[PDB]
Amino acid sequence: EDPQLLVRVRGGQLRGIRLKAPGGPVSAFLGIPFAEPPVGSRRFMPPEPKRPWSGVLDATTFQNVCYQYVDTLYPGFEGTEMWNPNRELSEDCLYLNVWTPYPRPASPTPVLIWIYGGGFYSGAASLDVYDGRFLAQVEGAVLVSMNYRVGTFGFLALPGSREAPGNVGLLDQRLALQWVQENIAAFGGDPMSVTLFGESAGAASVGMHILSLPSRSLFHRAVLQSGTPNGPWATVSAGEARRRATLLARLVGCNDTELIACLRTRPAQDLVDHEWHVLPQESIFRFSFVPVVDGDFLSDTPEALINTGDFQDLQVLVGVVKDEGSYFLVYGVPGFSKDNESLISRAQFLAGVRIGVPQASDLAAEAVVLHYTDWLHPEDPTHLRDAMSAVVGDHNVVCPVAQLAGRLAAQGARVYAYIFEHRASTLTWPLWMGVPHGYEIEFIFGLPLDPSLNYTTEERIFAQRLMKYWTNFARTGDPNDPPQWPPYTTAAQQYVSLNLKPLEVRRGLRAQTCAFWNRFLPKL
Amino acid sequence: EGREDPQLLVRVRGGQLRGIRLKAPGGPVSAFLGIPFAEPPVGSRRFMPPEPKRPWSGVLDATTFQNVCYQYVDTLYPGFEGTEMWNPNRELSEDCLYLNVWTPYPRPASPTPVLIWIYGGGFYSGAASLDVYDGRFLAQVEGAVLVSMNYRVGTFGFLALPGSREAPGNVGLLDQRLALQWVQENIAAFGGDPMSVTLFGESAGAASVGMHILSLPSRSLFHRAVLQSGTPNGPWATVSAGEARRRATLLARLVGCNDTELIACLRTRPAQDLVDHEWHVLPQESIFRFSFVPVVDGDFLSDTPEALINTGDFQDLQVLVGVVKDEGSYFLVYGVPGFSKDNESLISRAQFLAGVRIGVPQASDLAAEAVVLHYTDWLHPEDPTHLRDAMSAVVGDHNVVCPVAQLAGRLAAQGARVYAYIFEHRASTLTWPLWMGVPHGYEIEFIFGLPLDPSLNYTTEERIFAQRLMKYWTNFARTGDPNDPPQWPPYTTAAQQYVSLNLKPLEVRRGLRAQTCAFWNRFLPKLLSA
Ligand SMILES: O/N=C/c1cccc[n+]1CCCCCCC[n+]1ccccc1/C=N/O
Ligand SMILES: O/N=C/c1cccc[n+]1CCCCCCC[n+]1ccccc1/C=N/O
Ligand SMILES: *[C@@H]1O[C@H](CO)[C@@H](O)[C@H](O)[C@H]1NC(C)=O
Repeated sequence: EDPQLLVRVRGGQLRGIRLKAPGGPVSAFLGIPFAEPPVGSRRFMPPEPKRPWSGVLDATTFQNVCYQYVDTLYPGFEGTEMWNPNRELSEDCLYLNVWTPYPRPASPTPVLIWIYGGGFYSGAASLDVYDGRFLAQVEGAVLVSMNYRVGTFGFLALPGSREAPGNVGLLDQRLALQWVQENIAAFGGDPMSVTLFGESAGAASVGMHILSLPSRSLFHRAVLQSGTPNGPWATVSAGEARRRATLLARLVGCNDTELIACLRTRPAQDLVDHEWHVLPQESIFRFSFVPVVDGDFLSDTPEALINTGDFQDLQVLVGVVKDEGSYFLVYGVPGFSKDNESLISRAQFLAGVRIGVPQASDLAAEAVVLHYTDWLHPEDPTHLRDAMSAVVGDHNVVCPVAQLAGRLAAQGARVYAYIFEHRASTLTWPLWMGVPHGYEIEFIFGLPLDPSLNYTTEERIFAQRLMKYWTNFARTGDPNDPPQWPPYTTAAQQYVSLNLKPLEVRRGLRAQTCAFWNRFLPKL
Repeated sequence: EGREDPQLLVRVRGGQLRGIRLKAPGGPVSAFLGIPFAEPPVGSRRFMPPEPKRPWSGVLDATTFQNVCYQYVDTLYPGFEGTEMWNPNRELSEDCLYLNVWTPYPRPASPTPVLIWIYGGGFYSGAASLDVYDGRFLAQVEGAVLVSMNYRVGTFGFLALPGSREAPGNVGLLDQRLALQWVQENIAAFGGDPMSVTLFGESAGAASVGMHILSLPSRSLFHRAVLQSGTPNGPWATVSAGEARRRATLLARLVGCNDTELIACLRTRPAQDLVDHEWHVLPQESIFRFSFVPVVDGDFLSDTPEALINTGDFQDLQVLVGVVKDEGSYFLVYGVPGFSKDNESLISRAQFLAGVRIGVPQASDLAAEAVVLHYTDWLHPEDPTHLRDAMSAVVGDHNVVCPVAQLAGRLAAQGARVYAYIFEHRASTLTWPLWMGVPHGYEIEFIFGLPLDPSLNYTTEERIFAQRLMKYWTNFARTGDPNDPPQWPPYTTAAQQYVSLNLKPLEVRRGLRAQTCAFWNRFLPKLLSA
């Protein structure tokens, strides 16, 4: 009975498992319950704290993945399968994971808390690319990750109602942070130094924690990778959420209270079966159930809140990958597939824009088209394909990120910004997709330190650098090891390219183009 | 005759002429200056089509420039070469319909290609007798026959009550057309070949050339065309029949005046009175528009130029078009607040916004916003040097560069052989400040070869450069191809190739401000609609 693997938290005793990292052992505590299972009458409801338990709770294995749709687009294809659930689905899914140095830190160690993405309809803390062992071993970090409800279970709201308030998926994450304040010290972690990091929808989630006062006392620093609380996809108005919830209720055969009672009687797989039809669409740009501007968790729209916020004592690292848009396209944009080079026509490009910017009027659509057409090669299929990617990535990620960076910096935050440009040698998506979002994650978590995953030796050195930047940032609010990475500011607009070459400092994050999205389009 | 130089006596349809032997650097040329081609459009003929000149008796002396057409005289910088060189250099008069011919000396024995110059000046000014339009060098060095004509400007040339008989519009254009006819009938007397006539002009001159292309009765009078920094399409070169009616009616009121009675009252106004009011007809801080320009009358112009270049068949046409490096800079010193010849004209963002309202007076608030956002440098949105240069680009692109790109594109798509250039050499003798770069009009002295005159103090390289240009233009006049048999490829819609003209050899470039001209030529219009 290894004492390094026995920990007492407020709810009782836990036994973890000693795991192997390339450089030595780590202690892992997997599948720790942090809430009462959100089932039966608790579906759609805020999470309640986990009741205390007797004896020694087995925390040696990942718990169930929160009930969700599973992507079937390319059955057996690595590129897709790696994001799919790797444990059983279940509404009973509120568990977090902790990795620590073995033996557990002498003194309080900075804590990083990961929050996965997945568009608010999918994701899981148990995916291999979120494995915390490398950060724990090589950098001595205490790493935490939590499951949170997605889809209808997490974000279906009847705003103003008592039994389906909206944002419960974000309350899930908040309860895991609270759990960290209360228990992490028992693992050798410092509750006084907590850094949130997340990607895509996890990044937006981190954002929403920044913008929601009750979360602010639970972390000190934040990293948003390829996602933001602002922008087209991450939030929905109270009105529009009510509409979607009602449409979905109707789609499954169902006064708020009665409606919600009827939904609660539905088998999980029924809700998922109809999730997507609430917003008929050709691709995956919008999802029906995402966080709602409830005037509670989010007192106002993220736009309103970031423009007027005071961010004096906040440090933030944010960044994008080289090809934010490419991933989206293979999911229902005609002309695009993983299996050919996706050289598209002009006509296809125009229709692509109606899909990627679903909210756009005819005029707005044309402005986009005319901006992104290369007038020297108006009909070159290669240009059109790359442009389609750019439109979609700029509108959804790159410009929302540039705008967040700018507002935080203008309003007191210390901000660092990056563009990630290395394409994993092991990517199974085609070359034309470049560096799609999500494929920086495995480097940050240090997977290339595992020789059995067959990354190049430079890729290993690269991963070591990133783990340093991220953990330096968690330690100190500054990614530089104690050329330099300069703070992003509104004046100079400096960010850095992360790739195999040494840090390069650049200025202006798609500045002209983001002025188009952030200043002009709105007026239009 | 008897004792006079036998090479200077020539007969044209209207009578006998005595020209003058002039010295050019490489030897003598024959000049015939001030030949009347119309009845003086004075008195009851004001605002009317030109009538062909009635034959005279005796030997008309053709040894000096004739009157300059009545016009506003620029008084922005008294004494300043940079403004003065454009100012009238002969007496102002309504009696001003004369043309000029330069020919080799002795006159060529076989028929020689004819170049006809049409000056610019916003349709409110200009004269064929300015020094920078001196035909002597082209005649002496290239053996060309060069012809230039005065045409009516301002109200005299363009005041229109569309539909009236007494003031139908476009008579200034009709003056040019009459001179083209006079060349068809008479140029052979000078050794010129009426079967080889290339029109060339700059600014309003170019827009003029473009309108002769667009107007069928002019098309039989010439074979090839050069448009320097101007086009029949674009925001300044034409007005609608309704708008022209409105302006003439307003001008009539400003001076104290049924169309017949109105025009009769105008005809009693002293020329200087019309001139003193023409600019009030359209209140503006700066010279981007003029009140009296070619009108779309459904006659001379059967539709808008925009429509005609979209629907036109131009298979037979060879055309040379281009722009100078800084088309906008000139405009700014004429009343955009913040801008001056005497300082570096660093401006604020607010001055830039305000400049954009003035430079694009037709823009809604949204359109103006789009323009500002497009031309803003988002890395340094507040930098006064970039803002100054962006004000110049906005006004240059909207008024000349983009109308020219659109012109080259339409013509090329529709059968024409097009050659395109951007001229980037700033004369060493220029008296405008450096910040203005190469303002429009400052390629002209090189095309006309002034730097071969050693007394003008151009550098040796400028002299070699001017020869290059004279060769390009006259090869084009001769053969439809500026190349001498590095190459100047035609401009096409696939490749969009054009050349830089400067002291270095030809360099081929692709796309004439392509992104930005997509903004002005495709997007802005639609923003107009909403
Ligand atoms: O809840 N309904 C889900 C559903 C059902 C039937 C058809 C389509 N959907 C949407 C999403 C499909 C899977 C899309 C997931 C794409 N993806 C997977 C992994 C990593 C990234 C991404 C997309 N990045 O843009
Ligand atoms: O006919 N009305 C004339 C007038 C009267 C009172 C105030 C202003 N105006 C307009 C024009 C002033 C002179 C502008 C001439 C500028 N300019 C001269 C020579 C060569 C080029 C240019 C301008 N190029 O853009
Ligand atoms: C330059 O001259 C103009 C006209 O006098 C003036 O309005 C402007 O403020 C001056 N600009 C600079 C940069 O000195």
